[PDB]
Amino acid sequence: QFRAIIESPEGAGHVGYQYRRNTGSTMRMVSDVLDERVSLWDFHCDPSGNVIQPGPNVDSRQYLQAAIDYVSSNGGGTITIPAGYTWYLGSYGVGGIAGHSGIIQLRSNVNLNIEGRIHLSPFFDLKPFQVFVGFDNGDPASSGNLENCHIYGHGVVDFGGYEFGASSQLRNGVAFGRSYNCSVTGITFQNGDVTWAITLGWNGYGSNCYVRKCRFINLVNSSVNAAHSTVYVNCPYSGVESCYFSMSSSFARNIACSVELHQHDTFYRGSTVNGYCRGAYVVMHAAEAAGAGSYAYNMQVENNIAVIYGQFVILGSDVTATVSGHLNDVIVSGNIVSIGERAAFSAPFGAFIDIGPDNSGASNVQDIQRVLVTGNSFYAPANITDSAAITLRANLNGCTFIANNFDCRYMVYNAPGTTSPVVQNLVWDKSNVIGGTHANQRAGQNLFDMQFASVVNSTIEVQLSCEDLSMFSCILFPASCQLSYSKITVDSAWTKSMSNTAVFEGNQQAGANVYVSYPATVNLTSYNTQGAVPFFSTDTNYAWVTSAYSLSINENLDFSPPATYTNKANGQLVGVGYNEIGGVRSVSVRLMLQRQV
Amino acid sequence: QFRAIIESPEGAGHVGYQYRRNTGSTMRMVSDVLDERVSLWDFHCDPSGNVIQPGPNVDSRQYLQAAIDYVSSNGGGTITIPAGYTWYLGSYGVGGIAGHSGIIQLRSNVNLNIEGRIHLSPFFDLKPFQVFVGFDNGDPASSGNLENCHIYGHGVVDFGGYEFGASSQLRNGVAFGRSYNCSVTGITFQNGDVTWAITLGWNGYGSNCYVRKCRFINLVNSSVNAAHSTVYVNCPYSGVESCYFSMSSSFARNIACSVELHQHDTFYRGSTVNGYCRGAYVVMHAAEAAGAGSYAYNMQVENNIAVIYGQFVILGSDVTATVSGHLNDVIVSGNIVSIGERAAFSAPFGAFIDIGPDNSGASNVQDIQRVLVTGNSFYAPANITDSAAITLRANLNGCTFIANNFDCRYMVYNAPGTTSPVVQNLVWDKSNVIGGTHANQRAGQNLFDMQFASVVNSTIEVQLSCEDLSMFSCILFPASCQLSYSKITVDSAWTKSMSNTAVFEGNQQAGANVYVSYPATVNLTSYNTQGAVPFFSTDTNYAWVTSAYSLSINENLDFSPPATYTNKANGQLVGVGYNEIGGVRSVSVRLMLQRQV
Amino acid sequence: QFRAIIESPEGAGHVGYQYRRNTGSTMRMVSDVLDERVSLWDFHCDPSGNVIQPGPNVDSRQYLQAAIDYVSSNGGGTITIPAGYTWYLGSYGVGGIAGHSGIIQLRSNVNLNIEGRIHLSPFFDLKPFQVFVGFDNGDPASSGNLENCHIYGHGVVDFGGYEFGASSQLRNGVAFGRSYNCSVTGITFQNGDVTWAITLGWNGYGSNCYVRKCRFINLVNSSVNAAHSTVYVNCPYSGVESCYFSMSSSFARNIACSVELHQHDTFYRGSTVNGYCRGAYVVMHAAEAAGAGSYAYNMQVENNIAVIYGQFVILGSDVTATVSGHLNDVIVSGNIVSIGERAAFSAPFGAFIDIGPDNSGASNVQDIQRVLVTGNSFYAPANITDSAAITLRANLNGCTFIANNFDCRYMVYNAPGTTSPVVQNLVWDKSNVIGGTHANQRAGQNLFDMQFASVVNSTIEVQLSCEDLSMFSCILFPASCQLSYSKITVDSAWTKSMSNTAVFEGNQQAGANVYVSYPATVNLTSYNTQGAVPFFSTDTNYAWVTSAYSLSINENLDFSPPATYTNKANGQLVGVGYNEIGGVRSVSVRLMLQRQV
Ligand SMILES: CC(=O)N[C@@H]1[C@@H](O[C@H]2O[C@H](CO)[C@H](O[C@H]3O[C@H](CO[C@@H]4O[C@@H](C)[C@H](O)[C@@H](O)[C@H]4O)[C@@H](O)[C@H](O)[C@H]3O)[C@H](O[C@@H]3O[C@H](CO)[C@@H](O)[C@H](O)[C@H]3NC(C)=O)[C@H]2O)[C@H](O)[C@@H](CO[C@H]2O[C@H](CO)[C@@H](O)[C@H](O)[C@H]2O)O[C@H]1O
Ligand SMILES: CC(=O)N[C@@H]1[C@@H](O[C@H]2O[C@H](CO)[C@H](O[C@H]3O[C@H](CO[C@@H]4O[C@@H](C)[C@H](O)[C@@H](O)[C@H]4O)[C@@H](O)[C@H](O)[C@H]3O)[C@H](O[C@@H]3O[C@H](CO)[C@@H](O)[C@H](O)[C@H]3NC(C)=O)[C@H]2O)[C@H](O)[C@@H](CO[C@H]2O[C@H](CO)[C@@H](O)[C@H](O)[C@H]2O)O[C@H]1O
Ligand SMILES: CC(=O)N[C@@H]1[C@@H](O[C@H]2O[C@H](CO)[C@H](O[C@H]3O[C@H](CO[C@@H]4O[C@@H](C)[C@H](O)[C@@H](O)[C@H]4O)[C@@H](O)[C@H](O)[C@H]3O)[C@H](O[C@@H]3O[C@H](CO)[C@@H](O)[C@H](O)[C@H]3NC(C)=O)[C@H]2O)[C@H](O)[C@@H](CO[C@H]2O[C@H](CO)[C@@H](O)[C@H](O)[C@H]2O)O[C@H]1O
Ligand code: NA
Ligand code: NA
Ligand code: NA
Ligand code: NA
Ligand code: NA
Ligand code: NA
Repeated sequence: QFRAIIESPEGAGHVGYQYRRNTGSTMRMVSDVLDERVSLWDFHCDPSGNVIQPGPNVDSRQYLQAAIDYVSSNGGGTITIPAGYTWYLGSYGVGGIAGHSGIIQLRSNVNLNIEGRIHLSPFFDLKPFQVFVGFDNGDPASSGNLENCHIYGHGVVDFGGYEFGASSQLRNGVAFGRSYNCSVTGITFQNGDVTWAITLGWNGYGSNCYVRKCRFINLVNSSVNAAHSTVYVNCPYSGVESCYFSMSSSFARNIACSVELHQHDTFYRGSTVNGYCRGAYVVMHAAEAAGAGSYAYNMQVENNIAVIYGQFVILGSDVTATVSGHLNDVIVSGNIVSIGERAAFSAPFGAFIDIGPDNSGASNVQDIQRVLVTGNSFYAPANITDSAAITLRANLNGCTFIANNFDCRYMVYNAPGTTSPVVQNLVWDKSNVIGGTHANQRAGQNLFDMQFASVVNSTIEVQLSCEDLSMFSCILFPASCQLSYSKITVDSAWTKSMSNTAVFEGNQQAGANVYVSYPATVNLTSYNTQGAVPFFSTDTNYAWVTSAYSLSINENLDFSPPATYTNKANGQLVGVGYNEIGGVRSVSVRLMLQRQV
Repeated sequence: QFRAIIESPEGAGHVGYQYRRNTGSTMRMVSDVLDERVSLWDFHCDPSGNVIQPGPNVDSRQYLQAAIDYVSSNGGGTITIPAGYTWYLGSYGVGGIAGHSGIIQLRSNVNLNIEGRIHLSPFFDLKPFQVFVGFDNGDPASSGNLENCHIYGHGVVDFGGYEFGASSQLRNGVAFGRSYNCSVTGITFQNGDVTWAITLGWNGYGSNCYVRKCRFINLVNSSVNAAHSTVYVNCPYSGVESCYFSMSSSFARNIACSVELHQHDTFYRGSTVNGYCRGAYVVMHAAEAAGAGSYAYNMQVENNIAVIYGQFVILGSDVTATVSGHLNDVIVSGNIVSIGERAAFSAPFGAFIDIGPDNSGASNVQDIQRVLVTGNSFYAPANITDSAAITLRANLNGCTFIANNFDCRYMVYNAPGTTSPVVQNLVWDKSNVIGGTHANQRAGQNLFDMQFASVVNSTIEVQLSCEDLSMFSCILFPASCQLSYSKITVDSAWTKSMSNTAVFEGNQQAGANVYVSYPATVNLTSYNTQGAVPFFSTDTNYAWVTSAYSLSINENLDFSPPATYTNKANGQLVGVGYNEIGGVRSVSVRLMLQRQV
Repeated sequence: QFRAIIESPEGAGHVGYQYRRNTGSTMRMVSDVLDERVSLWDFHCDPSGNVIQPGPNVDSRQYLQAAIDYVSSNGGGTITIPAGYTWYLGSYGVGGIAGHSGIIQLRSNVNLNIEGRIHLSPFFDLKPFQVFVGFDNGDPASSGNLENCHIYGHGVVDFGGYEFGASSQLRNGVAFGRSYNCSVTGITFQNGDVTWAITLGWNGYGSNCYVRKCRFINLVNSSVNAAHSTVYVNCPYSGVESCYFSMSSSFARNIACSVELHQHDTFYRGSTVNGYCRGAYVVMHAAEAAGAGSYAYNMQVENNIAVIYGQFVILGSDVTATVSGHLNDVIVSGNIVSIGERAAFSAPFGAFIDIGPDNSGASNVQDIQRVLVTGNSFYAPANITDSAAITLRANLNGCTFIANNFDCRYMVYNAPGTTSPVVQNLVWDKSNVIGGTHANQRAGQNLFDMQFASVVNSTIEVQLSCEDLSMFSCILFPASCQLSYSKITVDSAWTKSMSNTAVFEGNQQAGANVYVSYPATVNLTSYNTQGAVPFFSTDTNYAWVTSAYSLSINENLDFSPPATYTNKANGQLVGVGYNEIGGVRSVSVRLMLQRQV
């Protein structure tokens, strides 16, 4: 009678226990203590309650769902996915997650400690899927929330290596949904062809979601894959920290991005990226503004390490029929980034910052301002023509660069015959150091190629740190680019032998509120008079010059040209030199031309 | 006979077990394995040992204390506070923690894994409390240490929403006490009116205490609350990382600070703050110097994200009758901070850095030096008159600003008719970018308003990046401010139309060791002579000028004024221009005035 | 019959259990649930299976190894080392780890949760040891890999305080070996005399190894100890974050370094160091290039806090007979570092950055370039003569400094009569702030002491922020140092009273592509003529000057010297001043001398 009870499933509920024989402790039963924890083993059984061994011919989905459902009913807990086993998933889930191609439905307060491996079975080959889904409805707008759900451990989610079946399909690892206080920590996501590994939030709904100390390895493998971003952050007060991202496929170099930050108060820090096209999108989509407003602000990309083939940070905002998105108050700092070894033009255009047009290619919808890019290093190998500190391809309302080291082909670039951005408040401080890797590679090119509709309230302080006499100019403005209320300077160091330093093809440097200085070579002739004697430029293209001074030595004993010059109404420079002996003098001098500076 | 044993509390101690049937493993009893873990359930029982269910009518305090006391007696371990339950605390603790209004006493090597919720019962309404206390004596000076105590998990400490009863009361979540190697990780502290959530150390006693990945939500709710700082770090080699802080109450905007760093080798990094008055105090109180000395050095505030209503970082030090506090070797970097939407003067004065007078208002006790503020961004909306990069309100022995982006009303500010700080070694590098949000808002205001007793060994390199013709001046020194051994420059860009650029109301720019340059408009007249001809200023206020040069074009054909000028004993400027044709000339020219630069 | 089964080691395998009486759960036995976890207690038994209590007279090694071996055989898991006990190790391991003086052999997928203490017994006194070893062969080249091995918890590894027996011995805590996805988290390593606490990887073999939230306390204690580096990172995609390092021994101040980064894509962040000689080596040893190539790139040292006695970051690379090592793409940012209180020359030369010769002292093997040092603060007390922002002691192919605050004796230093580095692409931006702690201490010293074979493509923009008239010069080039294609400037602020500002002992400033400016005092005499009149320098050492301008006021009424000057063939300066009344004039003027700038 007793023996029957003990051998039955209620047996442990009849064996008494008291902690460490402490007479002050609770008099419990063994089952009570065992009930303090829970694992997949407690649900991975047949209809008679006999345990089933996991394996490639067993679909563990229903058992894991039963475990989640049950623990949810008790107000939460943590379910262990045991180490030393691979648990295969081989069918779709049902109900609310079916509209998301869901496999498992996550529930509030139910954490998963993944110590073993979770693997997708070949049922999923060529099919869409989202492995873990926190939505509870096929329509995310009708979904309830997921709260207090954490996935962590030393285990692995393996996507089975299966290619996408069609470019239009979506695949995801964890979609937390309308997610509040959810996180993934320590998990390795590997061996797939997916759209995302993890998505946080839904159109601004959610908060306090984080991805920390995760690894993402080889998650693009085919030409069918339309696009890949490993973590898409779509709720505020959320971010990615201390993660590792690696791709090996050729396709990843063209399509894969590590992180996207799509809502305010989000961050991407302390991570390492290899083999990707792009580092991070930092954007406000008007279409995603429902949950947290139409502004992406307090956006932080800091202290990351990356080898990429396209652009590191892409900035943007856009509009819908009724909502306008805005991006402001962004900081990009402490990152060390290189374009990996590749042929020129063999991947999307290399850039540290890209100001990206919208998804339809429009460059006149953006509202991007108050961005600080500081204390970063960027490098691109000498052969990579398509590399720039900033590719400025859409309207920009402000971006500030201070104290970076940029070693690539271009500093500021946009292509002519493409977009014509309207640029305001572009600040390039003199503390940005321009590297020399691309010296001698710049035939026919302008280091700062200002291919814009207009530039206002901008500062470009060019400072070279080595010679590059191959370049056509340091900075060039086409006649089509209006320039006003701006400061453009070219420091003289390493420029003595340059034919062109700053070029203004529409003579824009003459503007009332343009403040400019740059070196030029000027031919002068003096009057004959002995003593104090004027020297005048032969050319008459200096009506805009407020002062100029000598950057040349005087090889003569019998006279000296002026140290400094002003101009005249007819566009000549004029200054007072000294003829020890009389005579008409003719000299060619290197001058720093200055306007209002 | 056997049946009786099995059903008794020693039953599990009679059921044999060997790990995975391994014949090489220990032959144990089931109780031995169960004894490897411990939970509140093992102590949450009545005097007959029957388990008690937690709930709002059950006071769990004595049971949790019994658990802590017992595990301590075995040299430590980790007690789980089970998920799926709310455990209410409804009485004060006894003994050493009673002097601290303590609820639970923490003990060395006894960790708490909080997975469920800990809630305060209405017994605590209008009363003081400190929930977890690591002191073992009512007098902290007589207390032993708390060592190796970690509180972690996915659970929650909820303060029940109760208001303070009186402003003089104190409330805290965790007071680790004289704490060595203690930490809180992952916990959410919420729904209260408290002084602090967590305090680390006691007057410099302690080491290696940390708060990581915690959330602090809505911890001020009344006008009775005197003051709130969420984490107060009062031992060295300690800090706060990757935390989230949010307040929603109006009162929090006026009284709440996220962190205070009060001892050397402390840090605050990677955190996000919303709804607070202040970011962090970084201070050395002489009254707190007992355990780790009278110097706060190696203080780090980095890579945080904040929306606040008052000051981001407040620096200070002070004295007692017998001890002098010193603050030095501080770094504030990578932070992105905004003043939230508010009316001018509706919260404490907005600032990125504040040099704060002591608790009695004294501005002549401080010893603050070797501070680096670099690579931060600050923004305040255009209407917020009371916003400054630095409010410099007490004596300052040094602070260095490099490569920040400050977009607010003032750069350097102090109020006239208040304190008169003595300032040394204030360095504002030219790489600080001054934003344009407050353009046109500055009528009657000085961008750098130097309301100090004196300034020495300081550098202010003003560089505008857009026009603001509303401001009275870029930088102004009242006659009461001595200025010596300093460099003050105003770059000409965007200044052509400014009536005043740099203003020295006591003519302080004439000092022997003052190095200055700024733009001015000067009226000149020449002699009649044809050829090389002198031009002289009409005014005689330039006896201090070492050189000047033209920032204006010359619209004339028949003559040119000098490109460059020196001065004369009588205070006139003089230079040599050129009269192609003779005649007295009279011109008004924009000049860069230079002294010793 | 039943009673016998129940009391036997298979007893728990006969007591039934079903989770929380859920009829949908697996019908299990108690043993199945207990088998979900494992501890040292399951293996710490005698040959009859009776548990053995740990203690100082019990060697726990064989039992822990048995536990690891068994769990490995089941595909992994986590073994707990129980809290409340000290587990002593008192013998060497056997097999593959014997060649490494190994104690315990780690195995793939077998994690250790150390909650208690692991202590070395006096068997190890005066002997070599490596406590945990992941190699499986005495020859690391013949070793298999260690994968997915994590050591974590609140516990402690204590090295027993034993001194090294001989300098040639090696001691280590954790050698992960050829290690992929291995980590140590939360552990305190203390009380020893060891070579390393943790090593990651082997000669570039390994990946994704990390040390996080560990403490390292008092790990050098004798003069026998040859060298100590607490963590040596010898695989890529690996790093150290949020750790604490402290030493108290005098010997540690001379020999101990906190971290070494020896492979690409490695990092050291967010850590605090006290009592060490050095912060981090960042190097590529040719001898270590087998697993990951001959380039150390993407090296990050960020946001650390340190008090050290020697050098913070040491850069280097070297060669073997057949392999050349290269170091490039490095970032050092956000660190706050001081040289601790010590006598001048009482520890290795104080430096923020050191360019270190190879292990044989060779300075002509290095290939170091594309290094960015930005946003750091460094301080050394006034008495410490041997303190420098950079000690540049070996060939350097590039290093860029932007926006740092350096407060120490020297900015750039190398000793004369030692190495003669060949320097390229050294960039010192004007945004580096030079502190004043060492003002008045610099008799006979050059702030930038350019003791090199040659300097090319370099920039030194000196900006003082206070006076130091004690120094011999701001920057000095000996005649032995070639200088070409470089920019050297000394801002005039705080220099008026300096006898020497920039010194070129070989007249190197005359080079065709040298761009220089600095202040000097010049004696001039004029001709007698009334009106516009030339002034000429008495000395003829200005043939290299392209322009000069006045930094002095003119105390005269009757004349003015020129505001600006050029030169003549004979090396005189010449400019045009103005004699209101005639007469030969003689003046001594402070000028800014400019060449090509
Ligand atoms: C892969 C990726 O992240 N690409 C981004 C791109 O994102 C957009 O394209 C995606 C393509 O996969 C997504 O669109 C697909 O998915 C949508 C969402 O799926 C439905 O809803 C979810 C919740 C549900 O589980 C599913 O079952 C579906 O029912 C589909 O509606 C759409 O048809 C698909 O093509 C992505 O959608 C977002 O996905 C996230 C994460 O899952 C969700 O949280 C959002 O709700 C959802 N958003 C919307 C509006 O539906 C698309 O947003 C980015 O747009 C670009 C950004 O870069 C570009 O724009 C900026 C700003 O103007 C410019 O600066 C750049 O220059 C320009 O290139 O980047 C890609 O990398
Ligand atoms: C809320 C807060 O942190 N405010 C700080 C302010 O701190 C001071 O005021 C506090 C008000 O709550 C504290 O004072 C109260 O508490 C003291 C401590 O309580 C006793 O001791 C503890 C251990 C015990 O558990 C309790 O039961 C009590 O017996 C009381 O003695 C005092 O009477 C109360 O008003 C705070 O005290 C410190 O608290 C910490 C954390 O608990 C303890 O570790 C310290 O031991 C204790 N220190 C002392 C000396 O007792 C007070 O320090 C700060 O002073 C200011 C700093 O800013 C100001 O000064 C700087 C530097 O000069 C300037 O730059 C600024 O401009 C100026 O404003 O900031 C507030 O935010
Ligand atoms: C203590 C320390 O880290 N010092 C470094 C120094 O490192 C070199 O010296 C070490 C002295 O302890 C090591 O050498 C010893 O150990 C070697 C390895 O041991 C064997 O192999 C291991 C795997 C096995 O378990 C053991 O049982 C042994 O069989 C011995 O071969 C050698 O004889 C010992 O002296 C260190 O070796 C490396 O150790 C790591 C970690 O264990 C291993 O992963 C590597 O395989 C091993 N490397 C090699 C090549 O064997 C030595 O590398 C550094 O060299 C210097 C760097 O600074 C100097 O050089 C740079 C670059 O040129 C310059 O810029 C500097 O100016 C110059 O000073 O720093 C010391 O702090
Ligand atoms: Na869908
Ligand atoms: Na245009
Ligand atoms: Na008290
Ligand atoms: Na005064
Ligand atoms: Na060996
Ligand atoms: Na030489």
